Amino acid sequence: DPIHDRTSDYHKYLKVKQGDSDLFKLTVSDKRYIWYNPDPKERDSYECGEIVSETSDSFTFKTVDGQDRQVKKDDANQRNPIKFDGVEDMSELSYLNEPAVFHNLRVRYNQDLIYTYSGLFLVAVNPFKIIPIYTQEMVDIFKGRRRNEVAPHIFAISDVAYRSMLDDRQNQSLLITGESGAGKTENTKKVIQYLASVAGRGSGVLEQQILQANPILEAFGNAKTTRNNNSSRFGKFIEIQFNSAGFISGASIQSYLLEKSRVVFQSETERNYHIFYQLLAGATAEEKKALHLAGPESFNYLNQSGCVDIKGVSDSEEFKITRQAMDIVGFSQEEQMSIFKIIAGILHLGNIKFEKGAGEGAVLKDKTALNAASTVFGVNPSVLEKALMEPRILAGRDLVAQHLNVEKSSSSRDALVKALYGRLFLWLVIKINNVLCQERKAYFIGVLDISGFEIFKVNSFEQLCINYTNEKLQQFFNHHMFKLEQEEYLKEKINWTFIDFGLDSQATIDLIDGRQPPGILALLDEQSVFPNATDNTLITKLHSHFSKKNAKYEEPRFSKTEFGVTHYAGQVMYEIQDWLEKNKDPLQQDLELCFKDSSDNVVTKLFNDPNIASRAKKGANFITVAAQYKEQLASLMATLETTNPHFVRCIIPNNKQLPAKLEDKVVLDQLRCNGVLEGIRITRKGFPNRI
Ligand SMILES: Oc1c(Cl)c(Cl)c(Cl)c2c1[nH]c1c(Cl)cc(Cl)cc12
Ligand SMILES: [Mg+2]
Repeated sequence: DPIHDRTSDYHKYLKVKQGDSDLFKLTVSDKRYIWYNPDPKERDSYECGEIVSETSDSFTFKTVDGQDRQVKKDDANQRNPIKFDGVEDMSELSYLNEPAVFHNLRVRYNQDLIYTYSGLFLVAVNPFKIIPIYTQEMVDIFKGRRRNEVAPHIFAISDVAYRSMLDDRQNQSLLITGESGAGKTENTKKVIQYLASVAGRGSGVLEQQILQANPILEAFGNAKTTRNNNSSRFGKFIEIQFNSAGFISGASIQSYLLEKSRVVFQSETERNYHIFYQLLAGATAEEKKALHLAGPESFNYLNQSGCVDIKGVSDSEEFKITRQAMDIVGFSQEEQMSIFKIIAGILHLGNIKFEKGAGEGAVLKDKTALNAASTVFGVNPSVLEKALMEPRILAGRDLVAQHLNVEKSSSSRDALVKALYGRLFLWLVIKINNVLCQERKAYFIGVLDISGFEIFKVNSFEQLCINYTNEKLQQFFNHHMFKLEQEEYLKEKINWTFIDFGLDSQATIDLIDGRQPPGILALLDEQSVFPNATDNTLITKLHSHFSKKNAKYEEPRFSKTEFGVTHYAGQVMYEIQDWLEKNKDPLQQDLELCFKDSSDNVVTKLFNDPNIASRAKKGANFITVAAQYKEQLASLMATLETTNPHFVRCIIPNNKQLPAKLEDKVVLDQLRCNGVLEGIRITRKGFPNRI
């Protein structure tokens, strides 16, 4: 039994190292300790001091340097006895304060223990190194075991959730939270790996097909940002489906919010979608030739950033994992060849240079780029040319050929690009989903893997939607841990005095999504379908509704184009440039008409299927991105309320993507805004189990 043997892989990599006889003299000490601040400017930096004496209401302690401080017993962060260092579940701690909790994570982390229970939920501190705790060997260890008999792990939270689907005849969910780069996606993978092995078998084909559905998606929707080298630029809900017996019947992936703008623009040091790089690096010299390929350096979509690679990942190498993934999934070779044609053409569309012509409208002098794109897409180059610079609209009912300038022609090209890619994404997913939903499920476990909370020097509409989602997820923790918990108690009259935990990101949610009084998104919406509206008339309007009126909003004194929202995880400054176009998300109809006549079997499904090419009207208008997303979100929150939720809080150790560097400042922020200590306080003080 490997749980009980001190030499095993399980004991070596998931359990606290046996302390020696020196650490024993110290564990049995009668001395008592306190966590204090050496500089009261820096609240998150802690040193340890011995309590030397005590009055009625206060302790005196030794600082490290020399002196002796006095503070009130009520403002004292006491150090737990050292028998607690490395405890597996922090609800067991005698003292529940900030440095006390951080310290325990510090102890565990220093010997590579990334998982800690914080009562009912799991905490996962990111290692930024490979640690051998996800082998089949390790999966088997966790098969069936109750939570308090095995070490903390993601596999375990996964087992308990599974036991709970079978023992309550009720649907389950794993909500993995975290700012960008904190480890969400990695732990998501692990939930699926574990679920797959434990409840799998036709042969064992479905199982391999679900696992191999994530490298595809990752190639097309992950990219290098300044925060994460493998950042998910789309959100993911995965229902792993189970039969009446409790074996794997299927899986369905729902995606949210592809950052389509990445395809045509990256910030310094960042990358476009991995796929672009994988194609250019990993293709045969024959495949490069029929696609008119070159290196990344000769494409506008791939050479603006200064960076074409990521340290320790070979793009040549990832192209194989990806191709192998579309194989196992049952994408035909006609289908892949088209997929890389769509990807190849986007790059070419990117190389079209537009210049000023005789008058105010645009001409295209060199048609190398245009012709290449038309060639790989299966479309008439002269129809594309005209649809790009001279698209036709209605003026009243009259048909008017417009002649677009350099700025507007470029945007339209970009708009065509973003729609090609976005529709391509939607199609990969519906295809994957079709191979995998093969059975009417009796039960599911749902894994939520969102784009995590992010801030950049320049934060835009995408960031707002990313951060709004991260905010709703946080309130969803708040509702389950604190609001639902206590409204029971008080209803079962079993004698509870109400606690205000002081965690409520409601006023932030409402500022963004409220409809009456109107929130940011509704003011955006109203502005998008008002015809004299500009980015200037939009921010004035936002300032007008919220400056000095909502305690969650700021009009900055320093800029006339940014607004601040104070999120649970910090204040974010949003740039308004381009919001109206990002919300309307317009595409010229002549462009749509150019691509419906594609000789390509895939491109034609992106443009002719109502599934993928349609837009739901709203009276005299199309649905905005904000209203479409606010709704898909609400639709998911409704799916979650109907489940028993399990939470995993992923924690980023630092902001430099480094191993063995736990930055206290960075980790405590996250502990506060996540409500980690409030979650532990609710479990000590209260009564979870109720029959
Ligand atoms: O990526 C996109 C997605 Cl992912 C979706 Cl759902 C739609 Cl409706 C569109 C899109 N891109 C579009 C363009 Cl360029 C035009 C229209 Cl009318 C709809 C879309
Ligand atoms: Mg992710």
